[PDB]
Amino acid sequence: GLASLADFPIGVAVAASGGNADIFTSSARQNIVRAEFNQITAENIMKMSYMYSGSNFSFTNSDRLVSWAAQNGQTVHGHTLVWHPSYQLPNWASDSNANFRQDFARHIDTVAAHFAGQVKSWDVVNEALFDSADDPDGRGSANGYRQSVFYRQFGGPEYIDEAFRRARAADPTAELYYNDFNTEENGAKTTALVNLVQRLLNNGVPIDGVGFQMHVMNDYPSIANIRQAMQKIVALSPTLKIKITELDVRLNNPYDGNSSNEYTNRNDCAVSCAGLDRQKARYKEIVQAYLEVVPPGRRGGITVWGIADPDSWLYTHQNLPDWPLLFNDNLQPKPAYQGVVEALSG
Ligand SMILES: [Ca+2]
Repeated sequence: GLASLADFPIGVAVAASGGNADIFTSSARQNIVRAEFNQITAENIMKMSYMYSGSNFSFTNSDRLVSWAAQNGQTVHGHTLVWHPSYQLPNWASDSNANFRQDFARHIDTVAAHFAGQVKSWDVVNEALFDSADDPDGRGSANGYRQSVFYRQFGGPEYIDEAFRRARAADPTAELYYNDFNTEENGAKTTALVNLVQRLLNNGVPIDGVGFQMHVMNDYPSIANIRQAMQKIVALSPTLKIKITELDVRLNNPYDGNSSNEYTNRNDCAVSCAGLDRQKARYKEIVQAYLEVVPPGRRGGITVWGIADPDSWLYTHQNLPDWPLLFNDNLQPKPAYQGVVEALSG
């Protein structure tokens, strides 16, 4: 399968919360993972609050998944040690908590140490950059940084430095990544990413690489912009790695100012459409851009954000259907899959 075609990780996000996509119950999905991939990311169950049961740490469910990976040919990318969304914040992660900075330290120290030797790499900090699409409380930018509870408590971006040093100290063997979305657009957020990373480098922070989530549409952003955005980060350092962490590709673009070019019906791309053919070319050009701009040393992996289309967080978006992944609803490989094969093989 796909992983045989590369000498860097080829990974997939897996579900473990019941429902049809849950990897523990779906032998069809288990079989695809073992045949095609050599790394998994937990789609959900390694987020912050999942490390607790009440006020105590609990690693039961995540240990099960990490063990499954070790038994079935997969390394693990840990997603994620620090991340703002309140749905996954531990209860300690609150402006009402006098013990914040200590509880933050305990979090990173405990979790990173717990998984030492079992988890290859981590998203140490995820989504530290401001994004208007992504500001439900209307906090606004602090010179490009998200004013998350971590930022507010530390009084600035120093939490990022601390998270990285603590992770490094707790598990010196893991590759440590900073992860974010929309940074492939090569606009304002990419600039903010440059600022963020440069500051970490200036401070001597043990960041090993940068993750681009790569939640793209078929025709936006342009591949030239994707390529240049990566180039800008590669140029910051002679050793900084680049990983594509959450790749998926939406046929439909509701943000292009043209509402006449959508596939509005689930049946539209059930079998064949211009969209699935473009999606093949889109996966292929992105895996090509990555290879062309990221030197081999420095390639930390490519991961797609789920196995089969109905598992995707983008299966429906903006009340429209989409088909974002490499396998279809019947778990058959799509043209997308072939696009990856062609890219990997040259
Ligand atoms: Ca459109």
